[PDB]
Amino acid sequence: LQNIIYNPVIPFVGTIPDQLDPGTLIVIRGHVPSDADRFQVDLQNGSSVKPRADVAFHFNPRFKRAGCIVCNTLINEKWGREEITYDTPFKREKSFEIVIMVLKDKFQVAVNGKHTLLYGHRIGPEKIDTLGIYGKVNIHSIGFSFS
Ligand SMILES: OC[C@H]1O[C@@H](O[C@H]2[C@H](O)[C@@H](O)[C@@H](O)O[C@@H]2CO)[C@H](O)[C@@H](O)[C@H]1O
Repeated sequence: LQNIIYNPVIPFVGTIPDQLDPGTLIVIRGHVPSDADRFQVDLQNGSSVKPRADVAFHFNPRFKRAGCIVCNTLINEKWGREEITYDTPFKREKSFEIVIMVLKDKFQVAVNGKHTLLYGHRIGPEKIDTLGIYGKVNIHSIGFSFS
């Protein structure tokens, strides 16, 4: 892996040091605290807060009740149509590895070595230059594999 970041402070907002071309991997290892309600990994067009940076891919594990993962896109401060995955591999008090693979028409995400979901591009992946991680999560490392 390339351009590795260790033990970042959350919230983390960092520049992605190269293009997200097809085959590019974003690898995030961490653990979920016992009191987690939710956390999110956001692939963003910049880091503006006013107006809020568009979020090409919002990947949002939620932990209340049975749990789920919500995915969405934010364009001009409006959320689009949510895509919900009910078969969530995340658990409070457990470590994880998220691998996001960028493909031509979509993202593919695997967690703990098992395929989890797909998310079709709504914003051109060329516009993504920023990785945001927010919420109740502890991140051990972030790494990239650029194609
Ligand atoms: O879609 C991603 C965003 O969801 C927002 O919450 C939604 C909620 O998921 C939905 O069920 C409904 O109640 O509308 C809410 C407001 O749009 C979160 O606030 C936001 O952080 C994103 O996760």
